[PDB]
Amino acid sequence: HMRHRTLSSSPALWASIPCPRSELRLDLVLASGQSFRWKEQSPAHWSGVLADQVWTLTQTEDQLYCTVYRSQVSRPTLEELETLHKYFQLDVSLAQLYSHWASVDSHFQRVAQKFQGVRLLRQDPTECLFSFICSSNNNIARITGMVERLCQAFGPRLIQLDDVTYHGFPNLHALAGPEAETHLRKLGLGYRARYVRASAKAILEEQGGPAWLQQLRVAPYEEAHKALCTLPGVGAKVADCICLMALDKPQAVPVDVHVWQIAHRDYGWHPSPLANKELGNFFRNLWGPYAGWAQAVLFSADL
Ligand SMILES: CC1(C)CC(NC(=O)c2csc3cncn23)C1
Ligand code: NI
Repeated sequence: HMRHRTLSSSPALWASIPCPRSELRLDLVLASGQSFRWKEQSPAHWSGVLADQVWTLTQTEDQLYCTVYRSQVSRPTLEELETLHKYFQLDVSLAQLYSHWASVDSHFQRVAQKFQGVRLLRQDPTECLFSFICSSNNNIARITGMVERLCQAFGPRLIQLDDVTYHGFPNLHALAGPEAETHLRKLGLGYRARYVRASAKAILEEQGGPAWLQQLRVAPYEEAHKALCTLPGVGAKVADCICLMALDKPQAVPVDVHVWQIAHRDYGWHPSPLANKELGNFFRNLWGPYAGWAQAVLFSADL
């Protein structure tokens, strides 16, 4: 009986954040393989869960409109609005980064002209870690399915809008239980079910809980990366995604075969674990300390 809001349907329940579409394009960020929890439930309107709350987001050329579902219905609070400002990292100027990258990279300049407003979300470490464990040998639509079924089966029910039931991301204890792997295989995760259960268990038992991920957020990149790579199902590529996307390491550059292809084809680059590391160093040396943000532009431009 509760329905997803549109800007038309519910004018009184939207706040706005001044946001040029050069600083953020929702449609190039929210289903571009960073977060797997946003869906365009009606045209130009993106709905998904942030913490214990559902949001719907839409934008004009100059304004980002948001509405939150929790309580009697009301507009987002200043605090809730600050959460969203932090999630999109809107303190950082994307126009200024784009021009700094273009100054040393003509390929980026060409490719970025049509793909403005591609920025990096600042994601919850737990959600990001388990989402990217599920991302091995996978595509966006299937990862999206696995994450949603995982949240339904293990996370707290938040609300229903139209036919969509929203759940919070599970805690580690929920993912670490004795039937968790078997249940996750029923939900279609395959071998990734093992890594989910075992990484939840590892963080709880060997690292002291989720405070450990917050510690990695403040630790230096190389230390964070090394620490993540001790987890089941987390190798260099996945660790770099998490570094970039959840641990505030903007220089982290995830290297897979697709980045090799681009580097070789579009940059003329020529040199395994060692060469993958060398390629990440190449892009840091070229673009600087926000190299992973630059790569996100190219990734989201290639989609
Ligand atoms: C396995 C996937 C479909 C999900 C993964 N996402 C990315 O690799 C990515 C999104 S933005 C960025 C910057 N560097 C890597 N990425 C591909
Ligand atoms: Ni060649």
